Amino acid sequence: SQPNNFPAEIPLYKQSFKNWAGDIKVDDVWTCAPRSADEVVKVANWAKDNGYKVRARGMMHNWSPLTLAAGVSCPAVVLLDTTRYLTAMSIDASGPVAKVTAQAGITMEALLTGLEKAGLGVTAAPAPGDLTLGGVLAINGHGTAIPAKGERRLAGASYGSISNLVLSLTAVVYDKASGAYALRKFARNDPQIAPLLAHVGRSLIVEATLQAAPNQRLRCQSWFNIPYGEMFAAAGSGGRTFASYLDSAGRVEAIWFPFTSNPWLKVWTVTPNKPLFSRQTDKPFNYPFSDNLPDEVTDLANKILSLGDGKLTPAFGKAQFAAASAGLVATASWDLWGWSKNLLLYVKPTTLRVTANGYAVLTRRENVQRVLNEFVTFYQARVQAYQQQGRYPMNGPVEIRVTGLDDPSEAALSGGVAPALSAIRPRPDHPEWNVAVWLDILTLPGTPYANQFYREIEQWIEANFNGSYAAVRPEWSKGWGYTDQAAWADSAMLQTTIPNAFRAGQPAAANWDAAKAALAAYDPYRLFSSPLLDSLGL
Ligand SMILES: *Cc1cc2c(cc1C)nc1c(=O)[nH]c(=O)nc-1n2C[C@H](O)[C@H](O)[C@H](O)COP(=O)(O)OP(=O)(O)OC[C@H]1O[C@@H](n2cnc3c(N)ncnc32)[C@H](O)[C@@H]1O
Ligand SMILES: OC[C@H]1O[C@@](CO)(O[C@H]2O[C@H](CO)[C@@H](O)[C@H](O)[C@H]2O)[C@@H](O)[C@@H]1O
Repeated sequence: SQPNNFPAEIPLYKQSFKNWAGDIKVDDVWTCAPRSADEVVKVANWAKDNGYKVRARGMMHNWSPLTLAAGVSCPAVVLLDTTRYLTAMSIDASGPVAKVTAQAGITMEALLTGLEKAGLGVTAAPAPGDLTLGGVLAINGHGTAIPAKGERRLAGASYGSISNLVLSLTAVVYDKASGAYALRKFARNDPQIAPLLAHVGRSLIVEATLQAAPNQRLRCQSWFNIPYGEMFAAAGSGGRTFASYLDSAGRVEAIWFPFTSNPWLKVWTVTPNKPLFSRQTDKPFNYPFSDNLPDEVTDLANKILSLGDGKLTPAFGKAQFAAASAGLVATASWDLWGWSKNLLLYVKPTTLRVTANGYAVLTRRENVQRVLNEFVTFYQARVQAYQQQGRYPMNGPVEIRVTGLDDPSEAALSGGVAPALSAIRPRPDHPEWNVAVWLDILTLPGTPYANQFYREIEQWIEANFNGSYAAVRPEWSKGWGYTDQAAWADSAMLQTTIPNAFRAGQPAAANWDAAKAALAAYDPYRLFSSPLLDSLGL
């Protein structure tokens, strides 16, 4: 069924949709590539009269079904490929803090490269460069960074998600006076912007202005000689704990392969001059042996998933650790140095395709080690319980990152508001919770028992990280709300637990219900949604 009366000057065509993990694949989805923000608004106003949803089509990296659902032949949805034309950017350095305005289809690699050429950069960002700015803002995309002990924040920088850098944005919003959708610009100190800073797919952003700080030189050191029992030891310290590196450098990520002893630890340190033996790099993606999988790894993945040989999982984790550790040694990449974007961007899409769950655990900075040690202790014991039964649900690594919260005091204006729906929006009732520990576990899509295992982990995370100790919000882009059959399917999590995570500690005027109401007012025809967003009641 071809859509009727579609704007004549905007070419409409069928194009398949396939997310990065490969588990959402829809054929022949009606797609167009708007040349301008005005063309986006034309498509929205046609869609409301014709019963089609409207979603931005970025790089299709998201795991959760926020664009459209899997298994739906040729949906009543029109996708707007923002990557072709909505990519322009400009920089205004006429104030005490530089500002970059960019159309929402630009990639993070292009954005950060444009900033570098102007002497500017950001504290943290997602590891891939092949993501649109609009996709990253929609789900509070983030990297890893908190301040090292003694570090002062640079004006125009933040330790939160990319959503926290927004100073202004232009969204497609219903204008009640004219009865039509139109472009509307919002300032970061306008409370009405709050649901749009990270709208989870409930809006369409055509352009945003972000703060940018003077660019930093970073060193990025990798270590594979620290046993997980030491790295993730109980608070009570001693040794090379993950928290000791947060204090010395502030920017830390651990990737811990299954059934292996030593995680791949990456530590980024702000380092003005290149250390004597560090290798300078002037490009991003410096771990080619991680981006280009060796045959040993791809062969084991295929045996495990396609041939059902799950007992090869421990060997598979060892192969993955070998690829990372011996690969870093072969490419002389364990101690790198250069402008920030070259070290912040480090994952290409040719890496191992995996699904992942994800959670942000808000807590006091001093509690990070406890959080990590608690999660690692529970995970190891569950993995063992499953291995006892001959099951290997998790065949990818555990990944740990830590960031600040989306605290508007870090935005370079007075009265900035927190994103209403960011997973790391602050908790007014707990001013002492000032970090978020991000926890994820990766596994090949479709691995037997994965959902059942992810459900056990999710139930324990919600039970454990509670009270005045910590709180939990799901990482929107990843898996959550698990039943034994699927992710994003548990009724209690969708109807009660997640919405409550956005009411706890918040004023009624700025909580889950207020955000939902504002997004509905901005989109009365409900153009901007997918079955998951409907099931969440957002
Ligand atoms: C695949 C992947 C993703 C990823 C990652 C590593 C890989 C291999 N590492 C990440 C990380 O280090 N930190 C982080 O926070 N996220 C990481 N991700 C996830 C990624 O950031 C998100 O999935 C992001 O949304 C992907 O961007 P992309 O451009 O690919 O977006 P999409 O999948 O097509 O769309 C996702 C949702 O965003 C909406 N969207 C996209 N553009 C807009 C605009 N302009 N306006 C409003 N909404 C927009 C889509 O409609 C959809 O709802
Ligand atoms: O971050 C410094 C780095 O940026 C460059 C451009 O790539 O210079 C930019 O920033 C300088 C310092 O503010 C400015 O002098 C210059 O005008 C601006 O382009 C590099 O030359 C510099 O090493």
